[PDB]
Amino acid sequence: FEITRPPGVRAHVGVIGGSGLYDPGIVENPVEVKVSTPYGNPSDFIVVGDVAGVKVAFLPRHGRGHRIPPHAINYRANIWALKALGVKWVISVSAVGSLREDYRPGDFVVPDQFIDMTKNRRHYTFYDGPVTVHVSMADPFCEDLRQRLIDSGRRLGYTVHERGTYVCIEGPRFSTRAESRVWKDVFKADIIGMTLVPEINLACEAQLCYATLAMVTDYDVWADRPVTAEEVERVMISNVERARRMLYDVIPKLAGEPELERCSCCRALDTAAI
Amino acid sequence: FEITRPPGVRAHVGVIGGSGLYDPGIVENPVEVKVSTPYGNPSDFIVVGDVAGVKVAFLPRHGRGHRIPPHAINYRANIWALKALGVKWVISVSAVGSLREDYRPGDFVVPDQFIDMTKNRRHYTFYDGPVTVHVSMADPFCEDLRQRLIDSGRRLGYTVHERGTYVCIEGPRFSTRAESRVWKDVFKADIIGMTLVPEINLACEAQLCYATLAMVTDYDVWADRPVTAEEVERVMISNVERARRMLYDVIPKLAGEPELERCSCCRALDTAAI
Amino acid sequence: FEITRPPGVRAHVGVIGGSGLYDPGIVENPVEVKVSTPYGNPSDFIVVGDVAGVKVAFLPRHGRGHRIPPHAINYRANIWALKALGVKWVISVSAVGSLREDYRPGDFVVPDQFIDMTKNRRHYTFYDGPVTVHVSMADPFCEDLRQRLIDSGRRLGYTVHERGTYVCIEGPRFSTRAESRVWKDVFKADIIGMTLVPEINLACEAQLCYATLAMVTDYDVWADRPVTAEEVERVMISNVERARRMLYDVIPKLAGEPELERCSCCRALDTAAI
Ligand SMILES: CSC[C@H]1O[C@@H](n2cnc3c(N)ncnc32)[C@H](O)[C@@H]1O
Ligand SMILES: CSC[C@H]1O[C@@H](n2cnc3c(N)ncnc32)[C@H](O)[C@@H]1O
Ligand SMILES: CSC[C@H]1O[C@@H](n2cnc3c(N)ncnc32)[C@H](O)[C@@H]1O
Repeated sequence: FEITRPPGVRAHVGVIGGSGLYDPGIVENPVEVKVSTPYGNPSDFIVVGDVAGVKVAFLPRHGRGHRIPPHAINYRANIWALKALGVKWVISVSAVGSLREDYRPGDFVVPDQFIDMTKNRRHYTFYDGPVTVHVSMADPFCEDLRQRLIDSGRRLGYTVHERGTYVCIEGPRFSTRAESRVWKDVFKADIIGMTLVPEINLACEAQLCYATLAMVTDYDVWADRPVTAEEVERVMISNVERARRMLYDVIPKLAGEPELERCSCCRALDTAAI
Repeated sequence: FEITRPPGVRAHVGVIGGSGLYDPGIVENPVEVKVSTPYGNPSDFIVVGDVAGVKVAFLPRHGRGHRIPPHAINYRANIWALKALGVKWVISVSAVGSLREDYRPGDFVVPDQFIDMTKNRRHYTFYDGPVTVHVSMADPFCEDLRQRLIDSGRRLGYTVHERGTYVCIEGPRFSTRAESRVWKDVFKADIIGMTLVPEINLACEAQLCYATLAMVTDYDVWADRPVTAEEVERVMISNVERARRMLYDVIPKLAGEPELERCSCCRALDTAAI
Repeated sequence: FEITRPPGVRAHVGVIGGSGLYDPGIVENPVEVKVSTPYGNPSDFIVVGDVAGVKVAFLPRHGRGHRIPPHAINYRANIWALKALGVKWVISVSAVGSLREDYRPGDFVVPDQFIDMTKNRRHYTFYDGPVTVHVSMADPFCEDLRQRLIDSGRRLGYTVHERGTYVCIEGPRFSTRAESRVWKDVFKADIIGMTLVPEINLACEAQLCYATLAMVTDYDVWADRPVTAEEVERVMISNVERARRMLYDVIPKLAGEPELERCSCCRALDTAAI
């Protein structure tokens, strides 16, 4: 079934850019690639090129120009396409709100947990039968990659919070005050966004080593002015150079393979399929 | 694209009637209007007429005869149609359950917050791309209208609770005891219903001044007999005259425009669109 | 509309088998039956036969061979088909995780409450209009049947926990640690599974006496190794003989009708329809 145009393209690391991150810059020797999927179009062309001898595939989850809101993303096509290229590692870069004073706008967070409060994403899996698949996601992120992101941040002198629970909401509207109080005071979540689920579910089912590098862009409803879309975008674009510096530091060190014992999803299917 | 039959019809105030409220009574000079929408049919004909020189559009959200349950309402068509008529203010009248002893059957509530626990409403926005829109809904109701409803209630001698958090559930079944304990004791919500979301989301995106006048019809699972549909309908029909008296008091005072500084959604799109 | 092949088949008790329970064994005089529904195919053929003079209909909710995951089950077709055969009682057998130390793998639980945390089941009711139906589900299980299951377990010498709140999650992935902490410590649920909703909703709307016999197969994320699909299936298959012994004990005593005063859904429609 699988066809790419141009043919024969492969990559080792995938980067899924979120808010503010619509192009890479600069993969060398870039090529725009069309990757067939059983689910139709990924968000945009995938750009494949080289970073210090490592082949990287970049996909803007919202499309170039931020054309696709969180609820309308073809998550299945995006992850299928990256898997079809041969990627082993996936770095997601995302904008998040903070539910705690000490996670400040401009700080990075490398989450370790999530809570799914989405509702309208239509498909939360690749496996609709006849092989029933129930992956374990107790520890949903790839720890090998998490630790490499934290190390890079520290080496560059950036603040990187080493843990966090991400509450994923449906959107596109932001939370009410009453909702935000539930997330913060009842669920004791740390950060909030709209795009993690079902991206992470699908990455795990695909046996990828996936981790999120989140940038705090706002304090949700808790600052004297509530979050707006314009604020999020401005803070992300202001800080995108720091995100790029982290990526160009991390990627050369991903030439090898994830360590199985620090990659919860890397053999996910072995015990998950009935 | 926009066509009405008859042509040329406009209105200033919209009223969305809930349980028990299927006709107005009596807009003068009433006309039934068909309003084209990109989403198909609204719940029913919209009835447009005059109340003390203010043009009012009435829409029964469940259709005449209560034909459309909460999960099957074409929320996008309903709000598009009201916007297309030129309305600035939208009064929703709704039946709710109470999660607290002091919010008693027969009392009105003018909520200020909500928590969305729906799942199956299919579209929670008008904006699916390519313009991505994330409206702020920290304070989701229009405060100008809330205060006018409270003032009218007080002037008429009715009990009107001046705040409340509405938990919106999916339905159509009512809550289990275990669910109701979560709403009451964990989320600390005050009232419960099925129709607020995504109606309110869409109204905000449409830059309307929307507020809910809720009538408590029951105590959910917490009275010696649990809520039934027959009970809700009976209590609403018993009290509909009081709701009508409030409307005929409020509407003449809506001849002007919402105050921007007391209308959180009136310029929602200015900072929400990417 | 209603056609069966072969024609004329009727049954009194339905059994909906979950994980590990794909065939009965041994209804005498078994026949595989096709039952037309307005919703298309049930999960598999329904097998009808006799158990000590009581006519029983068995339906594997996942299909033979566990071909259909929880989110892909045609719940409406399954319950319509059982109702069309004339069943009055429905015993569901299900695998669940435990959120409490004392509900141990191998123990049975007869839940009394549930919390619905699903999102993607598409239809949560039979009633989409023009008759609006809102069933009361404060006490969602049929108490007559619950008590008969508990009595059978005790008579056979098995551990059967006499109450429990079932949290139904969407899946197919298992919960994260952060999610499981919400279920356990915030919602104070006892057991967790994926298939109860909307099966139970539909059974109640169909005026069936429905109860769940759950078998604890795992402790979710809380044991030194998190739950896997292979573990659940193995524990269920190891214990399926005990589930069969309970069924063959209970079924002969269901020759009569549910007691109305101990069957919350048996006249559900009387007060639910508008
Ligand atoms: C560009 S504005 C929209 C983006 O903001 C992200 N995000 C940032 N702050 C928040 C917040 N407070 N709540 C929800 N999502 C947020 C979401 O993942 C979404 O794609
Ligand atoms: C006419 S019965 C159905 C209506 O009852 C309203 N409602 C009243 N009481 C409750 C309650 N306790 N829980 C949920 N919705 C309720 C819902 O919004 C729905 O449209
Ligand atoms: C055969 S593995 C999948 C089945 O496990 C059941 N189940 C058992 N343990 C759990 C658990 N911890 N969480 C969710 N569902 C579970 C679900 O209802 C599902 O159909």
